[PDB]
Amino acid sequence: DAHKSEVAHRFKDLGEENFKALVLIAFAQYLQQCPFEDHVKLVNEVTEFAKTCVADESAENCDKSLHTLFGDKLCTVATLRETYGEMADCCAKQEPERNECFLQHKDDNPNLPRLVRPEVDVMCTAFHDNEETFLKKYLYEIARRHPYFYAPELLFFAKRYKAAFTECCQAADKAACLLPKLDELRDEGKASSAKQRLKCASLQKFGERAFKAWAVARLSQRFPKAEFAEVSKLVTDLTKVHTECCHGDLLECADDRADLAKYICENQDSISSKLKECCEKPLLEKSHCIAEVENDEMPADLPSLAADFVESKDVCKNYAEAKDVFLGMFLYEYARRHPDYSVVLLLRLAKTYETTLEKCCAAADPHECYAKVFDEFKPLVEEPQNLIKQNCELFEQLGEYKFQNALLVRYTKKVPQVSTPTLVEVSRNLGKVGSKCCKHPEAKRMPCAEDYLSVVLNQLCVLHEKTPVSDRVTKCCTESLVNRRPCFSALEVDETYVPKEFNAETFTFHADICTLSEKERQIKKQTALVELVKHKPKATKEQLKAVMDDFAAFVEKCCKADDKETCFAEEGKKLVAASQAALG
Ligand SMILES: c1ccc(CN(Cc2ccccn2)Cc2cccc(-c3ccccn3)n2)nc1
Ligand SMILES: CCCCCCCCCCCCCCCC(=O)O
Ligand SMILES: CCCCCCCCCCCCCCCC(=O)O
Ligand SMILES: CCCCCCCCCCCCCCCC(=O)O
Ligand SMILES: CCCCCCCCCCCCCCCC(=O)O
Ligand SMILES: CCCCCCCCCCCCCCCC(=O)O
Ligand SMILES: CCCCCCCCCCCCCCCC(=O)O
Ligand SMILES: CCCCCCCCCCCCCCCC(=O)O
Ligand SMILES: [Cl-]
Ligand SMILES: [Cl-]
Ligand SMILES: [Cl-]
Ligand SMILES: [Cl-]
Ligand SMILES: [Cl-]
Ligand SMILES: [Cl-]
Ligand SMILES: [Cl-]
Ligand SMILES: [Cl-]
Ligand SMILES: [Cl-]
Ligand SMILES: [Cl-]
Ligand SMILES: [Cl-]
Ligand SMILES: [Cl-]
Ligand SMILES: [Cl-]
Ligand SMILES: [Cl-]
Ligand SMILES: [Cl-]
Ligand SMILES: [Cl-]
Ligand SMILES: [Fe+3]
Ligand SMILES: [Fe+3]
Ligand SMILES: [Fe+3]
Ligand SMILES: [Fe+3]
Ligand SMILES: [Fe+3]
Repeated sequence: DAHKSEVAHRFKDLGEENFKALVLIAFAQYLQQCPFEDHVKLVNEVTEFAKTCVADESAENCDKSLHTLFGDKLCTVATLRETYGEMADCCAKQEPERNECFLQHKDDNPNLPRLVRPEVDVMCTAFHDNEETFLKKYLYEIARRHPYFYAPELLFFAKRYKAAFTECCQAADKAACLLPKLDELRDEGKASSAKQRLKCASLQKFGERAFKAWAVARLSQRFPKAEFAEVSKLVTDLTKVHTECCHGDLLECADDRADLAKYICENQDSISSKLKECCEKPLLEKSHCIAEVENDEMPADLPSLAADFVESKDVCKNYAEAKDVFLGMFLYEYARRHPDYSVVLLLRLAKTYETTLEKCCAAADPHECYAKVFDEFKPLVEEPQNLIKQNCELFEQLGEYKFQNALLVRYTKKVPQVSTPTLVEVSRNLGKVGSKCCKHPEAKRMPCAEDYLSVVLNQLCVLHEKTPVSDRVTKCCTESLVNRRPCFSALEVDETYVPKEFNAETFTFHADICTLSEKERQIKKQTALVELVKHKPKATKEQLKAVMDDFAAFVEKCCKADDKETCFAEEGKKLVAASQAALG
């Protein structure tokens, strides 16, 4: 029906190197606790066998589906019963139940130590002696910690990491080049892991119609020179894709992804003209590239949306004829015109239209009833543009670090009850969001913000369901996609909070504060700022500036000083004592 040998088709399709790396990521995600060692033979054997099928597709065993091959290898591991336990009982089953059985014993978050990043001298020296082992061991370590991370995407990050190593490992200050590049693409790797978990939960926590409206909006921004009927074809295929990808089967998700890229690339002309570099790329990178394509230009003279949606007499019956399709046509016309909008803003608008149409298409004079609906959109539009305008001018006046401290005070007062490391991690993340996004002009600021906020805001919510501390954070995390952010933006100062018991040790500073990296230094300052607010919640902004002003003096005096360890302990007891009286 399909190819005679699946393994051969994919070996020639991918190439040996991509095949080897991808086979290893798959077994790494399924047998996370086995030594690096075991996987390298497993991949070698899988790769020896695949080559025999490239030579002869009618050779031994080459006609079994890759799924069969995959489980067959998993069950040859002899430690499977002792190390994986009930995961070995899946071998008692036959296909297709066996694969579906291995599928649900993938361990979302297993118990592995956090990888400690060795020094730049020792990384570069290791990358030289054995490039292969260095890069593949780290692929194994990351895949065993991220079992649901799409394998092709993990391979793309590994190739970027390799690029950093090949370039920065032959420089004068290797660390000056390597470290920012590993921080950038580790935060990127953490941000992409979060997008993947968010979308899958979004699928089911808000509904398919909410999801389907999301993708209608997004696809209309990306492809404005395309018909609503092409867009809604693509929305439907994409929902199939995401549904089997979130389910977890790598092969099933990758086939579905490739077929969609092949379709998109055949029907380029009716879709978008920004699409020729991705379609000349190999099968593996095709959908990767199409996923990240720039928005096509909007058709030049587009009419006002008020004809089809306000002034036409037929709106109320075209709507009631097929309510959702009409709302999706509203959504597509509004979106193709506004790639400067966040998707969720466009969903607020379509939902506001919708709420106005059920009210107004019951009236006698509906056109009279809804002639101010388009007026209604504009404060919805104004709200996020303005808190962006406001927060990017703050960032511009304070620089990243001082802006992050502004946010620390803001969110500690809003939600005092949160752990102080978490307050620091999130206010540090938001400041990086402002650094990334405020470098766009206004026309691209709102998509940027939603792109990064939605992962920060979801990582915050998965953390909260685990260790709950605030009902007002539970509220916002359980609301509709469209109300998630405006809920957070509406959190006010907890005026029911009781100040924290003052603890002396938490505001004393030893001699290490000088000998620390620029990062760690800031972290310990920010940790104390939080605990200062947690103890002085009704401190004013000016009082706080005095307390942090005198503190900053206190470090610069007892760090240029010939005796460090004793100016800190004495000029600090005075600071703690002066601060307690300045506040209160
Ligand atoms: C890792 C992380 C993020 C991305 C997203 N990519 C979109 C893109 C646009 C055109 C062609 C391929 N990828 C942007 C980008 C930046 C740097 C490298 C690559 C890349 C290189 C090879 C394969 C896949 N990606 N990609 N890719 C890999
Ligand atoms: C702590 C950083 C260690 C150095 C990086 C190792 C370079 C090769 C790694 C291959 C796969 C990398 C995928 C990382 C994604 C993530 O950070 O979640
Ligand atoms: C024992 C064999 C198991 C491994 C089988 C090889 C499968 C390689 C991974 C398939 C994805 C390749 C195409 C990517 C699809 C896409 O996202 O465009
Ligand atoms: C990783 C995105 C899905 C897989 C790629 C299949 C073909 C490209 C799809 C382009 C859609 C661009 C918008 C982002 C996807 C979304 O709406 O969630
Ligand atoms: C066939 C495409 C579907 C189009 C549906 C358009 C509906 C517009 C209303 C916006 C809904 C987004 C918010 C979801 C709220 C919810 O379902 O709880
Ligand atoms: C400008 C980004 C960094 C700012 C850090 C804290 C303030 C975040 C609020 C700004 C963006 C809000 C709009 C997001 C998308 C939407 O809800 O439509
Ligand atoms: C478990 C973690 C709890 C963290 C909750 C504290 C709130 C931190 C800030 C998140 C809201 C940011 C989005 C809107 C920005 C704004 O208007 O301030
Ligand atoms: C009740 C008061 C207790 C004593 C408080 C002592 C001072 C704590 C200061 C911690 C905030 C650090 C501010 C960093 C700003 C900067 O780097 O200039
Ligand atoms: Cl093919
Ligand atoms: Cl060399
Ligand atoms: Cl050499
Ligand atoms: Cl990092
Ligand atoms: Cl996650
Ligand atoms: Cl999403
Ligand atoms: Cl699989
Ligand atoms: Cl490229
Ligand atoms: Cl009229
Ligand atoms: Cl219609
Ligand atoms: Cl407009
Ligand atoms: Cl625009
Ligand atoms: Cl009118
Ligand atoms: Cl917490
Ligand atoms: Cl602006
Ligand atoms: Cl977070
Ligand atoms: Fe060499
Ligand atoms: Fe890429
Ligand atoms: Fe009129
Ligand atoms: Fe959001
Ligand atoms: Fe001490």
